[PDB]
Amino acid sequence: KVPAATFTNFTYTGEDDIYAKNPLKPNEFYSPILQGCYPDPSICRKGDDYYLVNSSFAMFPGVPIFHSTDLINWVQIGNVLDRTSQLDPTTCGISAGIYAPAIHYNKYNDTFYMITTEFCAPCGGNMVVKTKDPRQGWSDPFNLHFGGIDPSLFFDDNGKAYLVHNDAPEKPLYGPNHRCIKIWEYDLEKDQIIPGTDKVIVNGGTDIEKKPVWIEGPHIYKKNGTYYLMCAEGGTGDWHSEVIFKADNIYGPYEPWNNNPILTQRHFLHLADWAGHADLVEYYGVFLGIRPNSKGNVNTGRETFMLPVDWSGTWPVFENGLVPLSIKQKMPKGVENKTGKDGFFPNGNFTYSEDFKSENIDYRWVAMRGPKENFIKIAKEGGLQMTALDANITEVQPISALFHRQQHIKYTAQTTLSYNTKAAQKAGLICYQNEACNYVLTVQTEGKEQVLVLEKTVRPQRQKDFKTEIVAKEPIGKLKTPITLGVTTDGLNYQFSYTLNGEKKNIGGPLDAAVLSTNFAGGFTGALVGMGVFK
Repeated sequence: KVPAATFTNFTYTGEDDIYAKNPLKPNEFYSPILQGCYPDPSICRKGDDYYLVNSSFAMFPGVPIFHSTDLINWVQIGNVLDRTSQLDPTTCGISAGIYAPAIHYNKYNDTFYMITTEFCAPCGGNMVVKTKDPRQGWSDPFNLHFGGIDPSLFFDDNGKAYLVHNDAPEKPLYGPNHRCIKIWEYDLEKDQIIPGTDKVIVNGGTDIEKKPVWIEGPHIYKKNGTYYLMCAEGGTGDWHSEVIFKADNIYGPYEPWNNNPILTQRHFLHLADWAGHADLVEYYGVFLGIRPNSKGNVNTGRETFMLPVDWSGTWPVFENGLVPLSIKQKMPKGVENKTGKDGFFPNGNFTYSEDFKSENIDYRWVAMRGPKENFIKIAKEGGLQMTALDANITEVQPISALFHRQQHIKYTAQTTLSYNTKAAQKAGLICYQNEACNYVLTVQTEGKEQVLVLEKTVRPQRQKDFKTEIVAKEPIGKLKTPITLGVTTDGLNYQFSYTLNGEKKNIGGPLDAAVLSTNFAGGFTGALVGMGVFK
Protein backbone atom coordinates (compact mmCIF):
# COMPACT_ATOMS: atom_id res chain seq x y z
CA LYS A 1 0.00 0.00 0.00
CA VAL A 2 0.80 3.74 -0.44
CA PRO A 3 3.11 4.35 -3.47
CA ALA A 4 6.80 5.27 -3.06
CA ALA A 5 6.65 8.09 -5.62
CA THR A 6 4.77 9.71 -8.51
CA PHE A 7 6.92 10.33 -11.61
CA THR A 8 5.36 13.35 -13.34
CA ASN A 9 7.76 13.36 -16.33
CA PHE A 10 10.26 11.32 -18.29
CA THR A 11 12.32 12.91 -21.09
CA TYR A 12 14.65 10.99 -23.41
CA THR A 13 16.87 12.81 -25.93
CA GLY A 14 19.04 11.00 -28.50
CA GLU A 15 22.21 12.87 -29.53
CA ASP A 16 24.19 10.61 -31.88
CA ASP A 17 26.97 12.05 -34.06
CA ILE A 18 26.01 10.03 -37.15
CA TYR A 19 22.58 11.67 -37.59
CA ALA A 20 23.87 15.20 -36.86
CA LYS A 21 26.65 14.75 -39.47
CA ASN A 22 24.32 13.27 -42.12
CA PRO A 23 21.10 15.36 -42.40
CA LEU A 24 18.33 13.85 -44.55
CA LYS A 25 17.47 14.93 -48.09
CA PRO A 26 13.68 14.99 -48.76
CA ASN A 27 13.68 11.43 -50.20
CA GLU A 28 15.94 9.79 -47.60
CA PHE A 29 15.46 7.89 -44.30
CA TYR A 30 17.71 6.55 -41.54
CA SER A 31 18.65 2.89 -41.24
CA PRO A 32 18.23 1.20 -38.64
CA ILE A 33 14.47 1.91 -38.82
CA LEU A 34 14.13 0.70 -35.22
CA GLN A 35 16.86 2.08 -32.98
CA GLY A 36 17.75 0.28 -29.75
CA CYS A 37 17.10 -3.35 -28.79
CA TYR A 38 14.86 -4.68 -31.57
CA PRO A 39 16.64 -7.89 -32.70
CA ASP A 40 15.69 -10.79 -34.97
CA PRO A 41 13.23 -8.78 -37.14
CA SER A 42 10.43 -10.64 -38.88
CA ILE A 43 7.96 -9.14 -41.35
CA CYS A 44 4.80 -10.15 -43.19
CA ARG A 45 2.22 -8.51 -45.49
CA LYS A 46 -1.56 -8.61 -45.81
CA GLY A 47 -2.86 -6.40 -48.65
CA ASP A 48 -1.66 -2.81 -48.13
CA ASP A 49 -0.57 -3.55 -44.53
CA TYR A 50 2.87 -4.58 -43.24
CA TYR A 51 3.55 -6.00 -39.76
CA LEU A 52 6.99 -6.24 -38.16
CA VAL A 53 8.04 -7.92 -34.91
CA ASN A 54 11.15 -8.44 -32.75
CA SER A 55 12.61 -10.64 -29.98
CA SER A 56 12.45 -9.26 -26.42
CA PHE A 57 13.88 -11.86 -24.00
CA ALA A 58 12.83 -11.09 -20.36
CA MET A 59 11.01 -7.80 -21.02
CA PHE A 60 7.23 -7.62 -20.55
CA PRO A 61 5.18 -7.20 -22.58
CA GLY A 62 7.19 -9.13 -25.17
CA VAL A 63 7.48 -9.06 -28.98
CA PRO A 64 6.62 -5.45 -30.00
CA ILE A 65 4.59 -5.26 -33.21
CA PHE A 66 4.79 -2.36 -35.72
CA HIS A 67 2.38 -1.53 -38.58
CA SER A 68 3.16 0.39 -41.80
CA THR A 69 1.71 0.89 -45.30
CA ASP A 70 5.00 2.15 -46.79
CA LEU A 71 7.85 0.34 -44.81
CA ILE A 72 9.33 3.70 -43.60
CA ASN A 73 6.64 5.16 -41.33
CA TRP A 74 5.82 2.71 -38.54
CA VAL A 75 3.26 2.79 -35.72
CA GLN A 76 3.66 0.40 -32.76
CA ILE A 77 0.20 -1.22 -32.49
CA GLY A 78 1.15 -3.13 -29.33
CA ASN A 79 3.12 -6.14 -28.14
CA VAL A 80 2.01 -9.62 -29.32
CA LEU A 81 2.70 -11.36 -25.99
CA ASP A 82 0.98 -8.99 -23.54
CA ARG A 83 -0.90 -11.37 -21.21
CA THR A 84 0.69 -13.41 -18.40
CA SER A 85 -1.03 -16.48 -19.93
CA GLN A 86 1.21 -16.00 -23.01
CA LEU A 87 4.41 -15.02 -21.15
CA ASP A 88 5.27 -15.06 -17.44
CA PRO A 89 8.97 -14.12 -17.05
CA THR A 90 8.99 -13.87 -13.20
CA THR A 91 12.30 -15.80 -12.94
CA CYS A 92 13.47 -15.61 -16.58
CA GLY A 93 17.18 -15.30 -17.28
CA ILE A 94 18.22 -11.99 -18.87
CA SER A 95 19.37 -13.83 -22.02
CA ALA A 96 16.49 -16.33 -22.08
CA GLY A 97 12.74 -15.67 -22.57
CA ILE A 98 11.52 -14.74 -26.07
CA TYR A 99 14.02 -15.62 -28.83
CA ALA A 100 13.77 -14.83 -32.60
CA PRO A 101 10.13 -14.22 -33.66
CA ALA A 102 8.65 -15.16 -37.05
CA ILE A 103 5.34 -13.48 -38.02
CA HIS A 104 3.29 -14.72 -41.01
CA TYR A 105 0.02 -14.18 -42.83
CA ASN A 106 -1.75 -17.23 -44.23
CA LYS A 107 -3.86 -15.97 -47.14
CA TYR A 108 -5.49 -19.40 -47.52
CA ASN A 109 -7.18 -19.21 -44.08
CA ASP A 110 -6.91 -15.41 -43.64
CA THR A 111 -5.04 -15.92 -40.34
CA PHE A 112 -1.96 -14.43 -38.67
CA TYR A 113 0.73 -16.48 -36.86
CA MET A 114 3.43 -15.40 -34.40
CA ILE A 115 5.81 -18.32 -33.81
CA THR A 116 8.84 -18.28 -31.46
CA THR A 117 10.83 -20.04 -28.71
CA GLU A 118 9.87 -19.04 -25.16
CA PHE A 119 12.67 -20.09 -22.75
CA CYS A 120 10.62 -19.31 -19.64
CA ALA A 121 7.08 -19.97 -18.33
CA PRO A 122 4.46 -20.85 -19.36
CA CYS A 123 5.84 -22.68 -22.45
CA GLY A 124 9.56 -23.32 -21.91
CA GLY A 125 10.06 -23.92 -25.63
CA ASN A 126 8.74 -23.57 -29.17
CA MET A 127 5.23 -22.13 -29.43
CA VAL A 128 2.85 -20.26 -31.74
CA VAL A 129 0.06 -17.69 -31.21
CA LYS A 130 -2.69 -16.71 -33.68
CA THR A 131 -5.10 -13.91 -34.58
CA LYS A 132 -7.49 -12.69 -37.29
CA ASP A 133 -6.56 -9.04 -36.57
CA PRO A 134 -3.42 -7.88 -34.64
CA ARG A 135 -5.36 -4.86 -33.29
CA GLN A 136 -7.55 -7.26 -31.22
CA GLY A 137 -4.56 -9.16 -29.74
CA TRP A 138 -3.47 -12.80 -30.05
CA SER A 139 -4.47 -16.23 -28.70
CA ASP A 140 -2.83 -18.12 -25.85
CA PRO A 141 0.19 -20.25 -26.95
CA PHE A 142 0.04 -23.58 -28.78
CA ASN A 143 3.00 -25.64 -27.48
CA LEU A 144 4.97 -27.18 -30.37
CA HIS A 145 6.81 -30.51 -30.00
CA PHE A 146 10.33 -29.93 -31.38
CA GLY A 147 13.60 -28.59 -29.98
CA GLY A 148 16.03 -25.90 -31.13
CA ILE A 149 15.21 -22.28 -31.98
CA ASP A 150 14.07 -19.92 -34.77
CA PRO A 151 10.79 -21.59 -35.81
CA SER A 152 9.12 -20.31 -39.00
CA LEU A 153 6.02 -21.48 -40.88
CA PHE A 154 5.40 -21.59 -44.64
CA PHE A 155 2.05 -22.17 -46.37
CA ASP A 156 2.29 -23.88 -49.79
CA ASP A 157 -0.23 -23.73 -52.70
CA ASN A 158 -1.72 -27.24 -52.18
CA GLY A 159 -3.14 -26.71 -48.68
CA LYS A 160 -0.02 -28.17 -47.08
CA ALA A 161 1.78 -26.23 -44.35
CA TYR A 162 5.38 -26.60 -43.19
CA LEU A 163 7.59 -25.52 -40.33
CA VAL A 164 11.33 -24.98 -40.47
CA HIS A 165 13.66 -24.45 -37.53
CA ASN A 166 17.24 -24.65 -36.27
CA ASP A 167 18.21 -27.81 -34.35
CA ALA A 168 21.23 -29.66 -32.97
CA PRO A 169 22.65 -32.53 -35.10
CA GLU A 170 22.56 -36.18 -33.94
CA LYS A 171 26.32 -36.42 -34.69
CA PRO A 172 28.18 -33.10 -34.01
CA LEU A 173 31.17 -32.83 -36.41
CA TYR A 174 32.84 -29.71 -34.91
CA GLY A 175 31.37 -28.93 -31.49
CA PRO A 176 28.25 -26.99 -30.41
CA ASN A 177 28.55 -24.52 -33.37
CA HIS A 178 27.50 -27.33 -35.71
CA ARG A 179 23.75 -26.84 -36.21
CA CYS A 180 21.02 -27.92 -38.64
CA ILE A 181 17.97 -26.68 -40.46
CA LYS A 182 15.05 -29.07 -40.04
CA ILE A 183 11.65 -29.00 -41.76
CA TRP A 184 8.31 -30.51 -40.64
CA GLU A 185 4.89 -30.79 -42.23
CA TYR A 186 2.43 -28.77 -40.11
CA ASP A 187 -1.16 -29.62 -39.19
CA LEU A 188 -3.32 -26.50 -39.50
CA GLU A 189 -6.28 -28.01 -37.62
CA LYS A 190 -4.19 -29.13 -34.61
CA ASP A 191 -1.46 -26.44 -34.78
CA GLN A 192 1.24 -29.08 -34.29
CA ILE A 193 3.95 -30.73 -36.41
CA ILE A 194 3.13 -34.15 -37.94
CA PRO A 195 5.38 -36.86 -36.38
CA GLY A 196 7.59 -38.68 -38.92
CA THR A 197 7.64 -35.76 -41.40
CA ASP A 198 10.89 -34.25 -40.08
CA LYS A 199 13.93 -34.00 -42.37
CA VAL A 200 17.27 -32.21 -42.15
CA ILE A 201 17.42 -29.92 -45.22
CA VAL A 202 20.65 -28.10 -44.34
CA ASN A 203 23.51 -29.57 -42.31
CA GLY A 204 25.94 -27.01 -40.85
CA GLY A 205 25.59 -24.28 -43.50
CA THR A 206 26.40 -23.40 -47.14
CA ASP A 207 29.66 -25.41 -46.95
CA ILE A 208 30.14 -27.85 -44.04
CA GLU A 209 33.91 -28.20 -44.67
CA LYS A 210 34.22 -24.55 -43.47
CA LYS A 211 32.58 -25.43 -40.09
CA PRO A 212 29.72 -22.88 -40.44
CA VAL A 213 28.69 -21.48 -37.05
CA TRP A 214 25.05 -21.62 -35.86
CA ILE A 215 23.03 -21.70 -39.08
CA GLU A 216 19.64 -20.39 -37.97
CA GLY A 217 16.79 -17.94 -38.67
CA PRO A 218 15.44 -20.19 -41.50
CA HIS A 219 12.68 -18.77 -43.74
CA ILE A 220 10.95 -20.44 -46.71
CA TYR A 221 9.67 -18.41 -49.66
CA LYS A 222 8.28 -19.71 -52.95
CA LYS A 223 8.76 -17.77 -56.19
CA ASN A 224 8.18 -18.89 -59.83
CA GLY A 225 7.59 -22.46 -58.65
CA THR A 226 10.96 -22.66 -56.82
CA TYR A 227 11.43 -22.98 -53.03
CA TYR A 228 13.91 -20.72 -51.23
CA LEU A 229 15.50 -21.19 -47.82
CA MET A 230 17.16 -18.11 -46.34
CA CYS A 231 19.18 -18.49 -43.13
CA ALA A 232 21.49 -16.57 -40.84
CA GLU A 233 24.99 -18.12 -40.61
CA GLY A 234 28.09 -17.38 -38.50
CA GLY A 235 26.49 -16.42 -35.17
CA THR A 236 24.79 -13.21 -34.05
CA GLY A 237 28.20 -11.60 -33.36
CA ASP A 238 31.29 -10.80 -35.48
CA TRP A 239 30.74 -13.43 -38.18
CA HIS A 240 27.01 -12.76 -38.75
CA SER A 241 25.69 -13.07 -42.32
CA GLU A 242 22.72 -14.25 -44.36
CA VAL A 243 22.89 -17.05 -46.91
CA ILE A 244 20.41 -18.40 -49.48
CA PHE A 245 19.47 -21.87 -50.79
CA LYS A 246 16.97 -23.06 -53.41
CA ALA A 247 15.11 -26.31 -54.23
CA ASP A 248 12.57 -27.72 -56.71
CA ASN A 249 10.56 -29.33 -53.87
CA ILE A 250 9.64 -28.35 -50.28
CA TYR A 251 11.75 -31.25 -48.89
CA GLY A 252 13.83 -31.35 -52.07
CA PRO A 253 17.64 -30.97 -51.89
CA TYR A 254 18.42 -27.33 -51.02
CA GLU A 255 21.56 -26.09 -52.80
CA PRO A 256 23.39 -22.84 -51.86
CA TRP A 257 23.81 -20.08 -54.45
CA ASN A 258 27.50 -20.11 -55.39
CA ASN A 259 27.24 -16.41 -54.41
CA ASN A 260 27.09 -16.53 -50.64
CA PRO A 261 26.73 -14.83 -48.32
CA ILE A 262 24.23 -12.21 -49.64
CA LEU A 263 24.34 -9.94 -46.52
CA THR A 264 27.27 -9.30 -44.14
CA GLN A 265 29.62 -6.72 -42.63
CA ARG A 266 32.06 -9.26 -41.17
CA HIS A 267 35.03 -8.56 -43.48
CA PHE A 268 35.38 -4.93 -42.18
CA LEU A 269 37.49 -3.78 -39.15
CA HIS A 270 37.69 -0.01 -39.63
CA LEU A 271 29.40 2.28 -38.47
CA ALA A 272 27.46 -1.02 -38.26
CA ASP A 273 28.30 -4.66 -37.53
CA TRP A 274 26.87 -8.18 -36.87
CA ALA A 275 24.58 -8.05 -39.92
CA GLY A 276 22.25 -11.01 -40.41
CA HIS A 277 19.00 -12.73 -39.38
CA ALA A 278 16.97 -11.26 -42.22
CA ASP A 279 13.44 -11.69 -43.49
CA LEU A 280 12.03 -10.64 -46.89
CA VAL A 281 8.73 -9.04 -47.90
CA GLU A 282 7.19 -8.01 -51.25
CA TYR A 283 11.27 -6.54 -52.30
CA TYR A 284 12.70 -5.23 -48.98
CA GLY A 285 14.78 -7.10 -46.38
CA VAL A 286 14.84 -6.26 -42.64
CA PHE A 287 17.76 -7.57 -40.53
CA LEU A 288 19.67 -7.04 -37.30
CA GLY A 289 22.90 -5.20 -36.64
CA ILE A 290 24.76 -3.26 -33.99
CA ARG A 291 26.17 0.29 -34.10
CA PRO A 292 29.22 -0.01 -31.75
CA ASN A 293 30.96 2.91 -29.97
CA SER A 294 34.60 3.99 -30.44
CA LYS A 295 35.79 1.08 -28.21
CA GLY A 296 33.63 -1.53 -30.02
CA ASN A 297 31.06 -1.80 -27.21
CA VAL A 298 27.28 -1.93 -27.73
CA ASN A 299 24.85 -0.50 -25.18
CA THR A 300 22.14 -0.15 -27.83
CA GLY A 301 21.52 -3.85 -28.42
CA ARG A 302 20.83 -5.32 -31.85
CA GLU A 303 18.67 -3.07 -34.03
CA THR A 304 16.28 -3.64 -36.96
CA PHE A 305 17.96 -2.40 -40.16
CA MET A 306 16.41 -2.37 -43.65
CA LEU A 307 17.72 -2.57 -47.26
CA PRO A 308 16.05 -2.81 -50.71
CA VAL A 309 16.15 -6.31 -52.27
CA ASP A 310 16.39 -7.01 -56.01
CA TRP A 311 14.68 -10.31 -56.84
CA SER A 312 14.22 -9.86 -60.61
CA GLY A 313 16.38 -12.98 -61.19
CA THR A 314 16.80 -16.47 -59.70
CA TRP A 315 18.26 -15.18 -56.39
CA PRO A 316 17.63 -12.27 -53.95
CA VAL A 317 20.31 -9.57 -53.78
CA PHE A 318 20.45 -7.20 -50.78
CA GLU A 319 21.22 -3.83 -52.45
CA ASN A 320 24.69 -2.92 -51.02
CA GLY A 321 24.34 -5.71 -48.41
CA LEU A 322 28.01 -6.56 -48.95
CA VAL A 323 29.61 -3.06 -48.79
CA PRO A 324 29.88 -0.94 -45.56
CA LEU A 325 26.39 0.24 -44.61
CA SER A 326 25.54 3.91 -44.43
CA ILE A 327 22.96 5.52 -42.18
CA LYS A 328 21.03 6.92 -45.18
CA GLN A 329 18.97 4.97 -47.70
CA LYS A 330 16.72 6.36 -50.43
CA MET A 331 13.01 5.85 -49.54
CA PRO A 332 10.56 4.16 -51.97
CA LYS A 333 9.15 6.46 -54.74
CA GLY A 334 6.36 8.77 -53.52
CA VAL A 335 6.87 8.09 -49.77
CA GLU A 336 7.68 11.02 -47.44
CA ASN A 337 9.55 10.74 -44.10
CA LYS A 338 7.07 11.17 -41.23
CA THR A 339 9.26 9.42 -38.63
CA GLY A 340 8.72 11.03 -35.22
CA LYS A 341 5.79 13.00 -36.66
CA ASP A 342 2.15 12.27 -35.66
CA GLY A 343 1.86 8.84 -34.03
CA PHE A 344 4.79 7.42 -36.02
CA PHE A 345 7.76 5.77 -34.38
CA PRO A 346 10.79 8.14 -34.14
CA ASN A 347 14.24 7.88 -35.75
CA GLY A 348 17.42 9.97 -36.04
CA ASN A 349 17.97 12.32 -33.09
CA PHE A 350 14.81 13.30 -31.23
CA THR A 351 13.27 13.98 -27.83
CA TYR A 352 10.50 11.93 -26.22
CA SER A 353 8.85 13.70 -23.29
CA GLU A 354 6.16 11.63 -21.59
CA ASP A 355 3.93 13.01 -18.82
CA PHE A 356 1.89 9.80 -18.27
CA LYS A 357 -1.42 11.73 -18.26
CA SER A 358 -3.20 8.72 -19.84
CA GLU A 359 -3.99 5.19 -18.64
CA ASN A 360 -3.03 3.91 -22.10
CA ILE A 361 0.73 4.05 -21.55
CA ASP A 362 2.86 4.23 -24.70
CA TYR A 363 3.86 0.75 -25.99
CA ARG A 364 7.61 1.60 -25.77
CA TRP A 365 7.53 1.23 -21.99
CA VAL A 366 8.48 -2.21 -20.67
CA ALA A 367 8.96 -3.84 -17.25
CA MET A 368 11.49 -6.55 -16.38
CA ARG A 369 10.15 -10.03 -15.60
CA GLY A 370 6.48 -9.08 -15.03
CA PRO A 371 3.59 -6.69 -15.86
CA LYS A 372 3.69 -2.98 -14.96
CA GLU A 373 0.03 -3.36 -13.89
CA ASN A 374 1.30 -5.03 -10.69
CA PHE A 375 2.95 -1.77 -9.54
CA ILE A 376 1.76 1.22 -11.65
CA LYS A 377 -1.39 3.35 -11.55
CA ILE A 378 -2.12 6.64 -13.32
CA ALA A 379 -2.85 9.52 -10.93
CA LYS A 380 -6.08 11.53 -11.17
CA GLU A 381 -3.93 14.54 -12.21
CA GLY A 382 -1.51 12.30 -14.18
CA GLY A 383 1.89 10.73 -13.50
CA LEU A 384 3.32 7.27 -12.80
CA GLN A 385 2.21 6.35 -9.27
CA MET A 386 4.30 3.23 -8.62
CA THR A 387 4.37 1.04 -5.52
CA ALA A 388 7.46 -0.96 -4.51
CA LEU A 389 7.45 -4.72 -5.07
CA ASP A 390 9.49 -6.90 -2.68
CA ALA A 391 12.44 -7.48 -5.01
CA ASN A 392 15.53 -5.28 -5.02
CA ILE A 393 17.24 -4.46 -8.33
CA THR A 394 19.86 -7.27 -8.27
CA GLU A 395 17.31 -10.11 -8.16
CA VAL A 396 16.05 -12.44 -10.88
CA GLN A 397 12.49 -11.40 -9.96
CA PRO A 398 9.93 -8.81 -11.17
CA ILE A 399 11.00 -5.28 -10.09
CA SER A 400 8.88 -2.11 -9.81
CA ALA A 401 10.51 -0.12 -12.62
CA LEU A 402 9.38 1.13 -16.06
CA PHE A 403 11.99 1.15 -18.80
CA HIS A 404 12.75 2.74 -22.16
CA ARG A 405 15.30 1.16 -24.49
CA GLN A 406 18.62 2.95 -24.97
CA GLN A 407 18.16 3.91 -28.64
CA HIS A 408 21.43 5.84 -28.98
CA ILE A 409 25.09 5.63 -27.96
CA LYS A 410 24.92 9.29 -26.87
CA TYR A 411 21.82 10.27 -24.90
CA THR A 412 20.54 12.51 -22.13
CA ALA A 413 17.49 11.70 -20.04
CA GLN A 414 15.73 13.05 -16.99
CA THR A 415 12.76 12.24 -14.76
CA THR A 416 10.76 14.39 -12.33
CA LEU A 417 9.18 12.83 -9.26
CA SER A 418 7.15 13.71 -6.20
CA TYR A 419 8.61 11.55 -3.46
CA ASN A 420 6.10 10.26 -0.91
CA THR A 421 7.77 11.14 2.46
CA LYS A 422 5.26 8.95 4.32
CA ALA A 423 6.19 5.69 2.55
CA ALA A 424 9.90 6.59 3.08
CA GLN A 425 10.89 4.07 0.36
CA LYS A 426 13.41 4.46 -2.51
CA ALA A 427 12.50 6.18 -5.80
CA GLY A 428 14.76 7.13 -8.68
CA LEU A 429 16.37 6.73 -12.07
CA ILE A 430 17.94 3.57 -13.51
CA CYS A 431 20.34 2.58 -16.29
CA TYR A 432 19.98 -1.23 -16.63
CA GLN A 433 21.74 -3.92 -18.70
CA ASN A 434 20.98 -6.77 -16.28
CA GLU A 435 20.21 -7.32 -12.58
CA ALA A 436 23.99 -7.21 -11.80
CA CYS A 437 24.97 -4.62 -14.45
CA ASN A 438 23.17 -1.40 -13.58
CA TYR A 439 23.45 2.17 -12.29
CA VAL A 440 20.80 3.52 -9.91
CA LEU A 441 20.22 7.00 -8.41
CA THR A 442 17.50 7.09 -5.74
CA VAL A 443 16.05 9.53 -3.23
CA GLN A 444 15.86 7.77 0.15
CA THR A 445 15.01 8.72 3.76
CA GLU A 446 17.28 8.78 6.83
CA GLY A 447 15.73 10.36 9.93
CA LYS A 448 13.11 12.90 8.84
CA GLU A 449 15.38 13.83 5.95
CA GLN A 450 15.84 12.73 2.35
CA VAL A 451 19.17 11.75 0.78
CA LEU A 452 20.34 10.92 -2.73
CA VAL A 453 22.21 7.67 -3.28
CA LEU A 454 24.08 6.60 -6.42
CA GLU A 455 24.79 2.86 -6.62
CA LYS A 456 26.46 0.57 -9.14
CA THR A 457 26.38 -3.22 -9.48
CA VAL A 458 28.98 -4.67 -11.86
CA ARG A 459 29.16 -8.34 -13.05
CA PRO A 460 31.15 -9.38 -16.17
CA GLN A 461 29.96 -12.41 -18.21
CA ARG A 462 32.01 -15.19 -16.62
CA GLN A 463 31.92 -14.05 -12.96
CA LYS A 464 29.44 -15.43 -10.41
CA ASP A 465 29.92 -12.98 -7.55
CA PHE A 466 28.76 -9.36 -7.49
CA LYS A 467 28.30 -6.61 -4.90
CA THR A 468 26.31 -3.37 -4.99
CA GLU A 469 28.54 -0.38 -4.16
CA ILE A 470 27.61 3.17 -3.21
CA VAL A 471 29.37 5.38 -5.77
CA ALA A 472 28.15 8.67 -4.24
CA LYS A 473 25.73 10.06 -1.62
CA GLU A 474 24.50 13.60 -0.77
CA PRO A 475 21.79 14.93 1.62
CA ILE A 476 19.06 17.19 0.19
CA GLY A 477 17.23 18.21 3.39
CA LYS A 478 13.50 17.73 3.79
CA LEU A 479 12.09 17.27 0.30
CA LYS A 480 9.05 19.62 0.22
CA THR A 481 8.98 19.96 -3.61
CA PRO A 482 9.29 17.67 -6.68
CA ILE A 483 12.85 16.70 -7.69
CA THR A 484 14.36 16.01 -11.11
CA LEU A 485 16.99 13.31 -11.66
CA GLY A 486 19.12 13.19 -14.80
CA VAL A 487 21.71 11.05 -16.55
CA THR A 488 23.77 11.76 -19.66
CA THR A 489 26.16 9.52 -21.60
CA ASP A 490 28.77 10.63 -24.15
CA GLY A 491 29.16 7.01 -25.34
CA LEU A 492 32.15 6.44 -23.01
CA ASN A 493 30.72 7.26 -19.53
CA TYR A 494 27.42 7.93 -17.75
CA GLN A 495 27.16 11.03 -15.53
CA PHE A 496 24.28 11.36 -13.09
CA SER A 497 22.83 14.60 -11.69
CA TYR A 498 19.94 16.01 -9.70
CA THR A 499 18.14 19.35 -10.01
CA LEU A 500 16.44 20.74 -6.92
CA ASN A 501 15.33 24.29 -5.97
CA GLY A 502 16.53 25.79 -9.27
CA GLU A 503 20.06 24.46 -9.65
CA LYS A 504 21.57 21.35 -11.32
CA LYS A 505 24.49 19.47 -9.71
CA ASN A 506 26.46 16.40 -10.74
CA ILE A 507 26.38 13.48 -8.28
CA GLY A 508 29.17 10.93 -8.68
CA GLY A 509 31.78 11.10 -11.43
CA PRO A 510 31.86 9.45 -14.90
CA LEU A 511 30.69 5.79 -14.70
CA ASP A 512 32.19 3.43 -17.33
CA ALA A 513 29.66 2.85 -20.13
CA ALA A 514 31.21 -0.56 -20.94
CA VAL A 515 29.50 -2.02 -17.80
CA LEU A 516 26.09 -1.83 -19.59
CA SER A 517 27.35 -3.36 -22.84
CA THR A 518 26.53 -6.77 -24.25
CA ASN A 519 30.32 -7.06 -24.68
CA PHE A 520 30.93 -6.86 -20.93
CA ALA A 521 27.84 -8.55 -19.41
CA GLY A 522 27.03 -11.01 -22.20
CA GLY A 523 23.47 -11.65 -23.29
CA PHE A 524 21.19 -10.74 -26.16
CA THR A 525 19.88 -7.34 -24.96
CA GLY A 526 20.51 -3.60 -25.05
CA ALA A 527 20.67 -1.23 -22.07
CA LEU A 528 17.53 0.39 -20.67
CA VAL A 529 16.80 3.68 -18.94
CA GLY A 530 13.82 4.23 -16.68
CA MET A 531 12.34 5.05 -13.30
CA GLY A 532 11.82 2.63 -10.41
CA VAL A 533 11.00 2.13 -6.73
CA PHE A 534 12.55 -0.21 -4.13
CA LYS A 535 12.61 -1.26 -0.44
